[PDB]
Amino acid sequence: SSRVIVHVDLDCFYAQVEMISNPELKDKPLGVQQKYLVVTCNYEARKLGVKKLMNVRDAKEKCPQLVLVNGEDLTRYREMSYKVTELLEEFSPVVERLGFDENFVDLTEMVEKRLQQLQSDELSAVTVSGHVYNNQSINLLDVLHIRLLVGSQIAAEMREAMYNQLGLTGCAGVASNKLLAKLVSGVFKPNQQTVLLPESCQHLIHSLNHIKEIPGIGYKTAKCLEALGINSVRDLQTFSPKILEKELGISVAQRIQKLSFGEDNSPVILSGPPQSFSEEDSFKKCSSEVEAKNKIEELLASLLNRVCQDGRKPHTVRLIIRRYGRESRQCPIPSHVIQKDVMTPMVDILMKLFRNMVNVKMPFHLTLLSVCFCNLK
DNA sequence: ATGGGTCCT
DNA sequence: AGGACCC
Ligand SMILES: Cc1cn([C@H]2C[C@H](O)[C@@H](COP(=O)(O)OP(=O)(O)OP(=O)(O)O)O2)c(=O)[nH]c1=O
Ligand SMILES: [Mg+2]
Ligand SMILES: [Mg+2]
Repeated sequence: SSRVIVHVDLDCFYAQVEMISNPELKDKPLGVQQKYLVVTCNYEARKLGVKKLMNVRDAKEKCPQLVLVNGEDLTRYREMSYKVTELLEEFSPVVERLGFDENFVDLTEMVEKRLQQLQSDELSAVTVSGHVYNNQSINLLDVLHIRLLVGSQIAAEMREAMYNQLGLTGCAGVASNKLLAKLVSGVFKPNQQTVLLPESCQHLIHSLNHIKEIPGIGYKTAKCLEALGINSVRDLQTFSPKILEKELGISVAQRIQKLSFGEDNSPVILSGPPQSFSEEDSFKKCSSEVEAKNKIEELLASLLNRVCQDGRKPHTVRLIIRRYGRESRQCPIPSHVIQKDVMTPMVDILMKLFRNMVNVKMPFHLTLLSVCFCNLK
């Protein structure tokens, strides 16, 4: 009801992982490269004009000193990612992952247990750790301010444990819901944290300049909104609910308009172990079924290596292509395959899936291949 | 875009 | 299967 949520966001995650592995890159401008893309870079490269998801040409022209490491193989980032979520689950077991480098934790039971243990004089007494959003004055007689401040202390303990046990730096935002925790975690970067008091909530949401900056409003929704003349957070706040419902549907319209007021009642959900494992490769051109099979075989072998080490097994396989969005075909994995030479029965499954989507007697042009193990039991 | 993930329809 | 969203 009245919650205290923390959002944890690792600093330049892949680059942090690469710098830890090779402390020779730690003092140097660093970009993590995938194909032609600099997906992320350290804060030294960001100074020199390098931005995330920048073209490798644009980056090294903007920064000739820029060291590049290849981050196509996600193995090590994925491993570090789970170490961070496991560490946070020791604080409170209900930790929600968002991608590889973000976690939400509902701190509210932890805050209340800590509060129960303090005396009268000990409230006097309670102090923030890190920044207060908008430099708002704390009122220690306001129980909501008190609970949020205890939230900030837990957030700092979390960041200190991540640093002490894992070597990782990150930001945290503490607020009354997920939306606001996530929006506030980014106010001071890198390696800082911020707490949002209730009175400054409107200030945070109106500080955004693009409607797409709201988590939950993506590329297609934003473009839709733009067509409707909705550009600021206030435009969306004040736009006719009826016209919005008609344009985007009851569900999207009501959720995002709620989000435009800073309102978000979604619970922090326990992510637990993953729902799926997948491996992807992208390329300029694939036009031969023989090469496609070879491609699919490599993706398989990596997937089987992961299958596997978590211990539990997938009950369905999916193959995703991109021609020239995506197309896919899935089917169950036979139970005699599941109990785990698996490779040779597995590839024929995938090629049958391939040939259903791709008429191989007719010239084709693929730019992506992806195998997914899902429906784990 | 890359190389992943999520849940809903 | 596809389509939104998130990183
Ligand atoms: C958005 C995005 C992220 N990523 C990866 C690279 C990032 O290191 C990791 C976390 O993403 P982000 O948190 O968005 O970025 P970051 O941790 O690199 O930098 P920041 O300090 O601003 O938080 O996810 C992709 O590979 N492709 C993408 O499109
Ligand atoms: Mg970020
Ligand atoms: Mg990050």
